[PDB]
Amino acid sequence: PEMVRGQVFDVGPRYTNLSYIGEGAYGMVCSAYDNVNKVRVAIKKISPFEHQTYCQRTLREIKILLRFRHENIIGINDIIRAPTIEQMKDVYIVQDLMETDLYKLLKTQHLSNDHICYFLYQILRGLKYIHSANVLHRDLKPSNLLLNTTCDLKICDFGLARVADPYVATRWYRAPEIMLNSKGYTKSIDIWSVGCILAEMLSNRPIFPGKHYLDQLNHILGILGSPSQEDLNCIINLKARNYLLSLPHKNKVPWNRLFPNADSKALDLLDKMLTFNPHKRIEVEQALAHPYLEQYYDPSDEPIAEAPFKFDMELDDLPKEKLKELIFEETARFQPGY
Ligand SMILES: Nc1ncnc2c1ncn2[C@@H]1O[C@H](COP(=O)(O)OP(N)(=O)O)[C@@H](O)[C@H]1O
Ligand SMILES: *[C@@H]1[C@@H](C(=O)OC(C)(C)C)C(=O)CC[C@@]1(Cc1ccccc1)C(=O)OC
Repeated sequence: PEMVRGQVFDVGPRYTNLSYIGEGAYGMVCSAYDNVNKVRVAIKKISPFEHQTYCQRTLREIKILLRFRHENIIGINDIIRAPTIEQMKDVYIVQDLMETDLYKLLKTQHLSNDHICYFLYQILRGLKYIHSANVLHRDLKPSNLLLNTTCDLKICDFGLARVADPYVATRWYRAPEIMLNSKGYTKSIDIWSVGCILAEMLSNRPIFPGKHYLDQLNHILGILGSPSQEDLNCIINLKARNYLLSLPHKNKVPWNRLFPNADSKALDLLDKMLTFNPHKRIEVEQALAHPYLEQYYDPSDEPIAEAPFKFDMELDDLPKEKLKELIFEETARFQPGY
């Protein structure tokens, strides 16, 4: 079997000429050559079966990405694993090869307004499809937005997704109702994340950083100002509402004071995405029709999912052995003789 940095990478003979790209907590990603289709691919080695949480995320990612088909969402081309469940210790997910992600890009590039608009449109175009399938991504952030060699943006990493029904490292893109531990979240939490990403494209700085939720919440309240009673009522948690009502008053910082050189249309849409009240937060289809994106907006070319999930997976209490069986069955379509 082929080897990369002393690690087994058992994807031959179809996939060869592996090159290390990076690694996460329980896997390694390489580029490779598909000798059968004569194309360059990415291959993610996943080894999740010793931890229930990794199995959860692996199953969700596979189930969702296999059911999605959209230009602005990463696809799965192939999945390699052992022919018997007892021998399956790793799963190799073959994907289109991307060149970078928005996180790395913002480390070195100050984007022009035109390119910010281009990226934002592609994010929202993909998000519209995701939400039409009744799915919340729940982990949108620059590092989960990949770009290929022709500058096409694809949303990736659906391991934290859920079907909509009202332990990550980077929490700077999470909506305030999550920090406040509100009862039921909606599609609006993804819109907030997109607002955070837009702000970071305009300045190359996170807009709401912080060491913890309390700190991050203060950053948010310092920019948006103190919420009104109408807004507070959307926080189901009574303790969170009492807390907020006890804080000193904060005035709203005008967006042009923070982003003095940004397109005023971009700031108007930013305002609608980063509203405290999730019920008043702009929706994906409304964001696409905002004047800031009028150069790109084309509903006839912005497709939706054929059949939404509306099928809460309910994996949170399944033992990792049950989850491994589900992952075995879900990957069986890539096995000869299925
Ligand atoms: N389809 C892909 N093409 C090219 N590079 C890819 C890719 N999917 C992931 N990568 C890269 O491989 C590295 C690890 O990816 P990942 O498995 O998702 O780890 P993580 N902790 O970022 O969530 C990242 O640098 C990521 O950009
Ligand atoms: C492409 C994008 C980019 O980094 O592309 C790769 C191939 C990943 C290096 C950007 O950084 C900005 C947008 C992009 C495509 C583009 C070109 C002209 C007009 C609009 C969009 C680019 O090449 O910017 C210079």
